[PDB]
Amino acid sequence: MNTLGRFLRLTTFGESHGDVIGGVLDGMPSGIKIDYALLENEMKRRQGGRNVFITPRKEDDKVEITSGVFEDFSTGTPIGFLIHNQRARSKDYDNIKNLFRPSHADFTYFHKYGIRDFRGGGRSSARESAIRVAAGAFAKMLLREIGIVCESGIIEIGGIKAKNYDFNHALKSEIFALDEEQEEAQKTAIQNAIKNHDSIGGVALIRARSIKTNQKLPIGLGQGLYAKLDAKIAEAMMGLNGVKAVEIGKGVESSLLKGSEYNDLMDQKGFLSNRSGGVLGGMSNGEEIIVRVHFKPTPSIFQPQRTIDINGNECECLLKGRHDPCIAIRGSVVCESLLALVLADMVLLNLTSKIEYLKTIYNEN
Amino acid sequence: MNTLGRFLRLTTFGESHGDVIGGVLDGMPSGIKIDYALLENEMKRRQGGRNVFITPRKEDDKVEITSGVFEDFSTGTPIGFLIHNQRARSKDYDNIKNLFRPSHADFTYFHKYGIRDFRGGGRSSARESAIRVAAGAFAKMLLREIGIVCESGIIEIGGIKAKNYDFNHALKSEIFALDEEQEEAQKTAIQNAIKNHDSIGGVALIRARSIKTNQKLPIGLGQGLYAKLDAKIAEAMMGLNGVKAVEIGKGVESSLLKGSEYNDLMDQKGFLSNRSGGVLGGMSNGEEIIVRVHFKPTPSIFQPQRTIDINGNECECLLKGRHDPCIAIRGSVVCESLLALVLADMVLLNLTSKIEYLKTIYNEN
Amino acid sequence: MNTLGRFLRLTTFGESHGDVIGGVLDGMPSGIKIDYALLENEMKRRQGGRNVFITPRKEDDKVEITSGVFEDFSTGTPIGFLIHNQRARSKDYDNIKNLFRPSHADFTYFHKYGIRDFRGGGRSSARESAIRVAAGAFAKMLLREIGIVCESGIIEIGGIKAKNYDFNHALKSEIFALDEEQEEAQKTAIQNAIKNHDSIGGVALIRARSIKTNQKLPIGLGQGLYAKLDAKIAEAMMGLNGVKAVEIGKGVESSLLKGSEYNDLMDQKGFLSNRSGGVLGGMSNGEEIIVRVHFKPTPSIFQPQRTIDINGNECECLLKGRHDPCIAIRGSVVCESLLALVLADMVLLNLTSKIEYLKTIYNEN
Amino acid sequence: MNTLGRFLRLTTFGESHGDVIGGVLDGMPSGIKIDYALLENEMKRRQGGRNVFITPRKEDDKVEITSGVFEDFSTGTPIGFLIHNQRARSKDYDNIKNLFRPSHADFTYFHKYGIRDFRGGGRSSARESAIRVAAGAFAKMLLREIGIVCESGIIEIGGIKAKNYDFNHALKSEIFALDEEQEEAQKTAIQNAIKNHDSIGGVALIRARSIKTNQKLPIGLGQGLYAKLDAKIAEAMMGLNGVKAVEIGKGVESSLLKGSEYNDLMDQKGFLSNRSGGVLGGMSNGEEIIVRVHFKPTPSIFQPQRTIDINGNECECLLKGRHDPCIAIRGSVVCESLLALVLADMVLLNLTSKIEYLKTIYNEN
Repeated sequence: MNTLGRFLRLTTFGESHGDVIGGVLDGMPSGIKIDYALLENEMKRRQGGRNVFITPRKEDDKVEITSGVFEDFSTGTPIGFLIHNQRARSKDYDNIKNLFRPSHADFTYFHKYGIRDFRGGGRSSARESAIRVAAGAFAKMLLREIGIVCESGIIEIGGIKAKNYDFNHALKSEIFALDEEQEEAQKTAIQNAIKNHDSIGGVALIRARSIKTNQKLPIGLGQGLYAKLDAKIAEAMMGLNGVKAVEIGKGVESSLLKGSEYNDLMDQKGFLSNRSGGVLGGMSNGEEIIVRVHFKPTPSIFQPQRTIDINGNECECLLKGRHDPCIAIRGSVVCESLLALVLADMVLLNLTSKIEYLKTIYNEN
Repeated sequence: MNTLGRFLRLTTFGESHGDVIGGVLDGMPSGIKIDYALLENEMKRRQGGRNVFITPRKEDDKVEITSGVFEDFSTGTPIGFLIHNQRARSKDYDNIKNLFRPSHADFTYFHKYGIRDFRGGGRSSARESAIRVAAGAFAKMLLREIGIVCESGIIEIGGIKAKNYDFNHALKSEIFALDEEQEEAQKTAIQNAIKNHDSIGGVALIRARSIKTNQKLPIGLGQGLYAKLDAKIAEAMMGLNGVKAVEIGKGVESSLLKGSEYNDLMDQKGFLSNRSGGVLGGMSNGEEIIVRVHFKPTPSIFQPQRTIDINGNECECLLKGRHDPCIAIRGSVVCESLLALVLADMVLLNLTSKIEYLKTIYNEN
Repeated sequence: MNTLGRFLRLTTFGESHGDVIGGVLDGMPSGIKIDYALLENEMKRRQGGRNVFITPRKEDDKVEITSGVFEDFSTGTPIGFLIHNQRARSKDYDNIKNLFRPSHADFTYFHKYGIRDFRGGGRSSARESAIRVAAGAFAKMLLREIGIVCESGIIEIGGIKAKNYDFNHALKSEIFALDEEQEEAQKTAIQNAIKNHDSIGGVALIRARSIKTNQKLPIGLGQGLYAKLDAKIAEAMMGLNGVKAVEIGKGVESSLLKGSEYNDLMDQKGFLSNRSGGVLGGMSNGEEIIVRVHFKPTPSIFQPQRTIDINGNECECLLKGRHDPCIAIRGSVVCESLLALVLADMVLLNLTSKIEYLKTIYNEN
Repeated sequence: MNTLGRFLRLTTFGESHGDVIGGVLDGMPSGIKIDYALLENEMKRRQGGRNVFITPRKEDDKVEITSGVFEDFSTGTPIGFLIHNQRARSKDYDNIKNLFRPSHADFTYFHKYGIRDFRGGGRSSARESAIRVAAGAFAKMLLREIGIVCESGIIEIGGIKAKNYDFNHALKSEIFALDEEQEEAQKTAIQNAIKNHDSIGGVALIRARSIKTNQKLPIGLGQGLYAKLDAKIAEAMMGLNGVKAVEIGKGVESSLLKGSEYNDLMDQKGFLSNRSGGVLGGMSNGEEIIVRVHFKPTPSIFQPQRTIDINGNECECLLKGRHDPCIAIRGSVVCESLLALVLADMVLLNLTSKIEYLKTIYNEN
């Protein structure tokens, strides 16, 4: 299935090893101004921007809109776009293209489809995330029209956790650290991973809130029993390569609390606490949507690993060259895009909820 | 969205307050022997595992198949079914029902649809689960045809963790406990909850494994990039009311590990470990599929809670009577059913993967 | 696929031989007054609705809503409904029921699924139509809220064509004829079919219009390239058992005209000559939607037909009893319902078209 | 909705006036040899029918497959492709750019989305058709694996009907005529239309048969009640711009037949007639699938036209330069591709019908 979404539908050209990757976002309402700066900044962010960097212009990925946009405004038709990659030599990073790399999709792709076809160069994840972030930028444009914004950051790296969350600081951090007091320890874990030709896991925090200070998000986003908001968020995050767990609000700690401790009480303005993480009964309850995504350590490590080849014979996997020491970093941005796409889809699907919405638009608008 | 699944599609009548609930499971291949005994035992298990019970055919349950079956065999058309309940005279429990009970869906339903309807009977929940468990019975029947079974159990109740898992013991356990040596401590936690008129959270372990002679599940279940197996498992589980977190394999512990510690190695005999939880790159890798579902404590507690009514007036919510002290217990059975439904759907979608499959069914036909 | 529609989704229990049939309509906006009179009147028309009749209470089917309705108003959640039927014990009407009845689906069902079920009593159709008409009444209720109405009638029987159309006259006609000056000849054709134990085809005309006198329908109904309005109308109609062709507006006469003859024009509201049938470029142009549906003559005839049996041997199919001489008649009501369902679906999907729609609903609420 | 298909899913970049249009075909089994020659020839046939009589041009549209193919075999993953076209510098053959030409969805689009988009150039259908024919080739490659082929031709141009159908002859015919005896008269009609700056309607005949000389098609293709084969064929065809009616088998002639005349009787091995057009009960019956598609005369003609602009003001439509005199010609080729796409989709969906299919694929390997 190469399509994400029910009405705001993102479809991808899928896994490829060519110089061009494409995608199409359909369901965008018309009249939304296309924020090229936002789109461009999102693509830059995806490259885990750290210490020092030059104009992402010619330096990296450029998004080419081929349709659905007329004079900087969405037309209401599909927005097709192409992303062009490298084209000037390379380095290394590989091994034996006939063995299964541990913790990689090699084995399962081989058995499901049979046809080998395996090459490095961001293999799959990388490319697809570019499609997701680009699409998410459009979803963010839609969300902004009704005052919603999505943000993210890293709260954990190798078990070293953040105590306080500062999203503004994360944006400027080399590792999107949400807690400046735990950042250095976190950076150190990353350096030790690199030093030891190893990788390390991490945890990303994703949030959706109102731009207008503390004003509630729409209440009721989420559809029926089988397209609930938290369900679609989990589907989207867990679907990200490297993700082994997803939490909404209090998450795993929820199961350790008693009813009197968890239940979120309410007063006239809203809920008094947010253990629900913004989703109650499968629908947004107005409070901030809080999501935690757990990433396993990067699969590729420059270390000998026992595995087997396509013939079933034992061999050594030794992936030379540098590798991302912690995929959770770039991952946070992708999770942020995914939350934006899911949320925008829900904003659109909710329009059919009450008869008054139809009367307003048809008998008057 | 009242439909779950892509091909094996389960659609429900949704939330209701009547004596009859229904659903229809579409996509069952023809020629499957209907195991009424399985269906019946499944409806039993969803209500708990008390050592003292009253023979079936009465009180509750009793699934009425109205279509899709002929002479005890699936026809290949929609298998519609109905489940009745309620007789004459009950108990009580009902003091004002125009307020939003904390941690319940009343608030979001009201805002989304603007219609009060949250009535007695715990609102519903159990209703939908009856539909899911019944439907899961058919999915299980399908899966059995290719040597796949789904199992589940409780590994945690109020923080009391199980050290060793024995699924055969969980079946006869009053609280589906997987570790007999912690079961009493876990039962004590529930008892303390009832005494204090409170509730507690819990964690259920769901698993799928092969009964085939090779001991391996099919390899490659999971579809493309946006319908990955773990993604779909997370979507179904997290969509279960009460669930705030879903884990696959090593789950949340994955983020604390180094690549070298996590990666599952391979040798002549297959995988040496299974931290991936049987899902690699979004597709089953053959190993056992491991899922952990975290439940928040039961919402309904016989204690005073501050909230507001449907109009915004602050008031006291006091829910009289007895309530499920730990929904995780019954929830485990439902998760099991949902894994069966998701796995069965995937088994069907994978039939299109290789051209050789088409040739065998159409040419060797 | 037992579900019809994208947003407004009709799902059925499917073909069955029991005494109960059901379905569920998902996606109804909340706050719509349930028109129990309309629902009941629709079920009457579906049953031929000829002359002399008895109270449909102790005579025919009744629609029992099991969910999605509170205090006679749609709640926004799934509207499940059951239809109970059957009376007395049949006779024979067919000797060895192990053969494929000509023009019936026994042959394909047998090969697709390989299960020899086959149980008389209106077989496939009839039952499904009840569900379709019941669901259509809900769709009509939604369409009325924005001033849209759907109607139909017979314009041809056994080649006997109508020249003038009067939908009021069709409503009280034994054969829903639209031309009173052709009705008698049309009825005479039906009597001859019965006399000769044969059947005849017919052509139904279906139309959607704005309740307001000389007022246009919404302009722009239809979604993208693969969910165009005419495409979905065609899909729904052709899906009715017995339909062999579907026409929109000028239909098949279009292929006989020249541009200078055909080619529609405009002014400042909605095309004059309705040759488009209210659909242009896959979308509604505001004019009346005009659809013609061609029905083949009823398959079941009390005559000796050559055919084979489940084993291949040649045998004689003799269907005793009285059969429906012209399904086009009852089918005209179903097509009317199907147009209601499709148009309502489209009205809902269209709500996502302009960003101003979203702002009006979210920023002004 | 920019996606066609359920399992075999074709998604388009949609309407666009840039130098590139793209699409992606998802759901292709792996192991299918990519027949580049077929794809190229198909794109060639698409052009034929306008300014290409005898020795057709090819100095156009190149197709670039960007994914889902490795070593000339489908990999099982999405097959994304880009179609590069256009040449020369714009000059004449174009009128105003602020009006909705006569019988053009330009009027509907503005009301739906409200954007001054549009620019011209076959409006859009022409481009979408390129995506359809390219995708259709892949579907054909799949169908071939199980011996199925799709063909088409023109049976009628401006009233002049064909009496004998030779699909072989249509291939090398400048107007895809199926009857060489009526061909000259059919060409004259076009000629006259071109000379008078006018246009005429036409009818295309599409069919699918088993490649093996004197062989039956798979029986049972078609899914459930709401995804019947004819219903889906009807949906694809009617969705082509200009199509106003679709016929299956005897089509519109069916409503003029009596059961005893229409009903297809069965012989020792097959049906004695095929008035059903290969579809009985919504499923393939093994006989040839016959489809007739009616096209109105092209909206845009050189002759002076009238209608309305964007603001319902005053504008001219003296469209300079020639225009397509009969869209039915190029339309027949697109319908053929669409039939291939639907049928291939149906071939994949049918693999789920019998439990024996699952056992064969899973337990017999």
